[PDB]
Amino acid sequence: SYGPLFEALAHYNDKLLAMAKAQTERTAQALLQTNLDDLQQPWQLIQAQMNWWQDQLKLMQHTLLKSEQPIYDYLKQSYLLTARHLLASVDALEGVPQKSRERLRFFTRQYVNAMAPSNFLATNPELLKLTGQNLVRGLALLAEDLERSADQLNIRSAFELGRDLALTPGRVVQRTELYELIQYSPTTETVGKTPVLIVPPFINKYYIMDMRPQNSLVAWLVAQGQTVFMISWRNPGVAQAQIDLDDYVVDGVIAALDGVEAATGEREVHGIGYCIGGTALSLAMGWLAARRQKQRVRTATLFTTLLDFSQPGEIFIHEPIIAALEAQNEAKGIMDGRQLAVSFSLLRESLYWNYYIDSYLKGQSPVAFDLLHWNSDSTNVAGKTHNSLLRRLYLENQLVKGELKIRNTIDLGKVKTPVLLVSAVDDHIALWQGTWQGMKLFGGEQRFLLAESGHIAGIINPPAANKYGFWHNAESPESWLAGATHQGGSWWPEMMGFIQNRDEPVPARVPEEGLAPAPGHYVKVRLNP
Amino acid sequence: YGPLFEALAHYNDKLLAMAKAQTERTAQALLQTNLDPWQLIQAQMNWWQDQLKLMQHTLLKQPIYDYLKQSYLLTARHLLASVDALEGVPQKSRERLRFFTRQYVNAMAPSNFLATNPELLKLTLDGQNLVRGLALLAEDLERSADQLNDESAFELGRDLALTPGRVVQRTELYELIQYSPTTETVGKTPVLIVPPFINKYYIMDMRPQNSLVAWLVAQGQTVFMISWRNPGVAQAQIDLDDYVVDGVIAALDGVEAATGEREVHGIGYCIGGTALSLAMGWLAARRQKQRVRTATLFTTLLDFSQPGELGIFIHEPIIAALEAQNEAKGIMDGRQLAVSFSLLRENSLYWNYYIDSYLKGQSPVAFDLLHWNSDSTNVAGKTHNSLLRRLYLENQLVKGELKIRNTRIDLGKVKTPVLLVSAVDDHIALWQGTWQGMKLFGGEQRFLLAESGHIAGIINPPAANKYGFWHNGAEAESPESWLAGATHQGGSWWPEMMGFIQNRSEPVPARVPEEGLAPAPGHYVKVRLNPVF
Amino acid sequence: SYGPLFEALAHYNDKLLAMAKAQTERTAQALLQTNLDDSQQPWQLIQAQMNWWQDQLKLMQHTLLKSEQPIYDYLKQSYLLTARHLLASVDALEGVPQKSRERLRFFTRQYVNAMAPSNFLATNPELLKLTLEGQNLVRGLALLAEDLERSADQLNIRLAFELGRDLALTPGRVVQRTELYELIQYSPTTETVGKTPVLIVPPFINKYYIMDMRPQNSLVAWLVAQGQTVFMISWRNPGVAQAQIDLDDYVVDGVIAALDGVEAATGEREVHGIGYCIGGTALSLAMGWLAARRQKQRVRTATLFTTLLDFSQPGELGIFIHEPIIAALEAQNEAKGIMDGRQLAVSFSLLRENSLYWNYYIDSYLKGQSPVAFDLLHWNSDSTNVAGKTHNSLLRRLYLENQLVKGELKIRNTRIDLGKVKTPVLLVSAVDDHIALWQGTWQGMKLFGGEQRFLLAESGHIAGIINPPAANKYGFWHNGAEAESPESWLAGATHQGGSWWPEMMGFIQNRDSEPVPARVPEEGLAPAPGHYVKVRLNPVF
Repeated sequence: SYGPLFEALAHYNDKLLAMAKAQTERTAQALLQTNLDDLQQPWQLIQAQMNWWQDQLKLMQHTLLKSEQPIYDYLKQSYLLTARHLLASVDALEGVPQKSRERLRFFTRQYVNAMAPSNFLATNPELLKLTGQNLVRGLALLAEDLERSADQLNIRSAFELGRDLALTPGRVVQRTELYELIQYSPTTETVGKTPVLIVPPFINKYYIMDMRPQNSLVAWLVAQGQTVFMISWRNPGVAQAQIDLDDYVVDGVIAALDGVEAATGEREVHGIGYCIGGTALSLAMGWLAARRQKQRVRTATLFTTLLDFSQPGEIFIHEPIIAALEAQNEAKGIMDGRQLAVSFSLLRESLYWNYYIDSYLKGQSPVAFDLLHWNSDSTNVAGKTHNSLLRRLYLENQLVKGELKIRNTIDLGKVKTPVLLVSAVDDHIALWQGTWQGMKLFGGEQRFLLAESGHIAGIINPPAANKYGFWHNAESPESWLAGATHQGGSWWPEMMGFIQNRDEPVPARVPEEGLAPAPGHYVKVRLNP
Repeated sequence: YGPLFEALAHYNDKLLAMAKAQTERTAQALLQTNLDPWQLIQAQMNWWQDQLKLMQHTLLKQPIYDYLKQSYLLTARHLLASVDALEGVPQKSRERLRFFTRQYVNAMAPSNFLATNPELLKLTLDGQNLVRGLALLAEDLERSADQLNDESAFELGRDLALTPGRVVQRTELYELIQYSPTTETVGKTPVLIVPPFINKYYIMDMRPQNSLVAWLVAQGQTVFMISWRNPGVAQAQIDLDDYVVDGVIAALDGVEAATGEREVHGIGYCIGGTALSLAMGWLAARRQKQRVRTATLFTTLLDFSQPGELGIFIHEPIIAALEAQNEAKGIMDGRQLAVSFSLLRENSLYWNYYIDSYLKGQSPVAFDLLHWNSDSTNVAGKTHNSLLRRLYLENQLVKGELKIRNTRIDLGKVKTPVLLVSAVDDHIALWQGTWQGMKLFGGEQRFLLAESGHIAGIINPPAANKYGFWHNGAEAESPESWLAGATHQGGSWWPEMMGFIQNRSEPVPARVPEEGLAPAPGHYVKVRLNPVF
Repeated sequence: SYGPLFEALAHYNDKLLAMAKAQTERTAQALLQTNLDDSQQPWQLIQAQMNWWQDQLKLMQHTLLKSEQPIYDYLKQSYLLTARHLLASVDALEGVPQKSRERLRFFTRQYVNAMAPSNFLATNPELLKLTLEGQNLVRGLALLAEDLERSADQLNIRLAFELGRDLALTPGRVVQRTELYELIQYSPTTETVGKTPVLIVPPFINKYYIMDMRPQNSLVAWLVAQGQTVFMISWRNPGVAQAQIDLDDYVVDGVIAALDGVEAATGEREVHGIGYCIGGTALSLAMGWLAARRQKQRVRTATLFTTLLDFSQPGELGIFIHEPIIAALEAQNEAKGIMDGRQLAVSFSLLRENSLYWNYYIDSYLKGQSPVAFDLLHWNSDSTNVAGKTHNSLLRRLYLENQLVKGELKIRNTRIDLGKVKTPVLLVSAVDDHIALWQGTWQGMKLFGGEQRFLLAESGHIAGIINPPAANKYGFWHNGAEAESPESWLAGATHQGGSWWPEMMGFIQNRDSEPVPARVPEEGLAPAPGHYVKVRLNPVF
């Protein structure tokens, strides 16, 4: 039962040899084009790791076929394979500079710690067993030691935004206390009449959707003839400690819609939201509909959006813990992203295979390095916003019970905006079943899509990659999946088609000079300078 | 499971106890001072324990991939922890660790040696084609060693083989080393050590704590050591007969010239014991007065009925091809022999001679043993052919057909008391075979079985208190019958050997060696096949 | 005491008169070959120079027998001879196209500067004054070098032979290209060739085509015609990227890699080695390196032309061998990265034959050849860079410290002892050599532990080596016996006229191997001359 594994390794091994052959002719051809007045990872290092995989798999199959001393001998041979990997890895780094060598050790140490379940509190074994008021004190002691472990790693240099990441050309056309509104310059002669507005999450930074040109959702939307706007949430400081979740809905999202009208003259836009930005977009649509204002969101697309919190995945929802954090939130003013970083890990997809090995085989700068930089670029959370999200949504679940009020005002059944929900099969933060149960909350047209990966990989899958797939098409979440068909490739054309199917193109809108260039000033603020 | 975790806890607590003591050592240093990488071992211990826990967890419980993924993470954690432990380590020591680790890894690969190569077994499982398949395997194994072929080596006289002595005689085949005494009085009968000429002798003189030569000197015995020449093309016509007569007998005359004693105590190792046995048979067959009072033979093969894993080579087409190559090339290259078989195959090298050496505050003994094993020596062409055909193939010594310079050899004429010391886990000379050959002698016979492999069981100094041995004074019909009737005794067998020599006269004042020709280690031993600067 | 001078002049004058008759008939036949519908410099120009020589010698002899006013009169009459020479030279170029006028004016100016001792640092009198008694010398050397470089620079900016067409045109293929060299394998001209191929290791100070100039004096073409598979290493002209290359890399990554490349092309692990000025030194270090590591012998025979292994007498280069100069030079090489060949051009001249004008311009012209001196002058001015770390090693480890004789030299942590080399060597040196004094080369011959042969050519650094048998121009001294001193060897040696190339070929052939069918080189990577050699420091379009 190892055939597919040996085949998958042989496929990767053959692709690495082809890349080595390409490097061999490239360096040989380089000898011809030398002037005597001037002057990526080694494929040998990747080969060293591939050799470890196949030899360990061969050793395991060998020991199982042979079936106190048998356990030890396999352990000894496995240790020998570990030694061969270490020696080959060190020797492969002969010509690599020490600076690049230090960078390699950094990302590996970062990745190893991220994959360790004990190093994150939500998946730490001791507190899982605990599942009274004493636990809260123990939990704080665990966090301080876990925070120190991450801090000591950080204390003992990476990608710069605007140059290596988040480099899609655009302009900051509006800046408020809560956000910078980025309008992206077009790459087509004509674009659609209705512009697009993206509401990213305020849990981490927005550039997960604008990483590199090949996998930039924004750049892909621009190439499809669409005026793209992006909300860039502010990294909350002590001054924004008293801001509440409602303010993000009204003073953040609604104000951005008026800003889009001021920049384009359009009172209706196409909405796109992520995990909690989509939730804010959902609350904004219900707020606009409940007050019988003319509809301003033509379509709504929600990526991994939780509206029903009945299935919270991976534990803090118990009332005593929520109160203790709310008090701490008042004391500190904000929920520290460095403190929040040790609670759980947003990145748990195949990261090594599809975003380190495969991206390297495609001649790309390793995408997994970009994801680890993003994951460790944590952002604060407003104290009052954090409490509101904890009590009224995760704990009390006011939106499902119809008790949720936004500035003394929510029934999603009044929303007649067509929605498209995109969830992930391997999602650990937002269980897709919950998104399916939450899909029924809307009163208009509803469509659902399930990506064939985890929280991030299934969403950031550009068509060119053709790496994954998705299921398309009920009484239960399970009933939809059984009747759904698998479709390979990316689902981005399906979302783009959904927007275009409802409906004249306009000349490409060149954004005004605005206040600042594309990346802005809000996103560059780091917690660890 | 249980026993493995218990052994792991033993090493973890011993490392933690030794690490805590080192912490106290530096703390006390702060008080007692005038103006004028244990973490690396812990990194490896964590890998063993973490991989064992995962292995036990998965076995009790796509599933295959998860174990591979989790196993790969442990490898990555091991690399990071190992490299970080080597931050302050000097570059010289770091290179030494990289060098010896690569040696240990390649040595533990069964495919990397012809004698234990499965591919060669497949061919053995063919006629003239067998030679060609063997030649392609041999050239491939030989090529790999060159890529390995680096000044991480120990210099003789400085780190190893530093027992004080003098070279009192130099001939074409050997330098005779006489060691200076460390006692006021010594025994009347001197000691002569005949090491193997397959590898170098300093396995018996490594470091003062485990130096057999140094221990013999401290017991009040004048010790002589034959230092064989690393044979060149000029010595192509040297035969096994020459090693017996011009090597061992000539050394006996050299002992007489240096001490005035016509009888010495003989000690032989892997093939020196065979040469010492043939020398005693030669002197007895020609009715010369006995010149060897006692004989001690370590892992000595006189009956080649059980050749171990070397028996794969014992086939007429293979031997004939080697006889042609040895005659044409002149010598059997030690560089070719280094990939053929490994004299050093202890089942506990990593644990008992690397890990334990760190816990005993010693420089890792495994590094010294690997340096010795890779210090290959050539073999004379005609000598190799004689050893291949007349001993391994034809087995002339058992059948009485062996002739040493036109002198038929019968060991039954030897009336010298012999003591054979073998190793239970030996891969070169199976002890059963050594026991079968012990019956060939006509005088007093004693047998001892060491509780380890070819090297570890022999080089076990009393101070270590590491292993044990089996002794049985009565005679037995079979090796299995002897072991069943033998009694086990812990510790080293070296004190028992000294009693065998000593029980057989008032001691005389310590013999001071003459100034001689050269210092203690000599120059013959330093000749390497792959020179080092 | 002018008999020999007038005899040589009468001989040259009569040969020129005969060639003038040939040119007169040459143009007459051309008139016959006219189609109605549609080089060699004029003999009058050579006659103009010959007239100056004979008249100046006659005037000098006349004034010396007659021996203020006497000094001035000879000066005045000599000036008249100069004016008559100038008028005759210009008039001889009457119909000559402007291009040939430019080519002749260029090489003459090149020749004039080459013969001026002041124009070279090694033979400069002013720089010598500083040598006879620190930083004063360092700066003094820098101002002279910069000034000589400035003078050459203004000359260059105002500005012939294309490689593969006029020079280095022996057919072959580039079978391997690495960072340091292109391996040229030459296509055969014989039915059968020897089993053991030949590998030539040229110096990396200048370019290799001194050994492959024109078919008449091409050593490579002659070796090919004698039934030998010939390989040639073509060193890369070192750039800024190769600043960290050391002498060890040329020895190991250059020569040893070439041996593996020759084996890859032919399947032969043993070749005949041939080395020149510093390639022979690199070839010597390669044999010592292989023997010190007890690798199977890969060089069957070794022939070394003007090779320095003992640097006790560096000749006229000894003026530079001083710690303050070497320390200052090591700083420049580390900072600049490389030793600029244009700077090296003003330091010393590899081409300093006394009889260059007579034997390679006048005599070569009378043989109906394009003047060989023009080809030699293009070669000498085709300077190449030197790697910074490589130059430092050559200055300190070889010229200054002399580590190879003292046994202290290490090549990649490998001590080198040439006594371990058992390869039969043949050293060929030049009696008039100014770069590698033959005495020094003889002292270095004793370093080898195998068979040794020595040959002394009857000319300078270049003329004595590039002497093809067809020319029959010079001679050489041979002595089979071993001698205690260079003078003892020379006293016991026998002189033989002609070229020494057959002796080396006999030396190579006697040590052997039934001949094999001629090895046709694979299509390879590039045509014969390669791309590395065409790289010039002063580019030409």
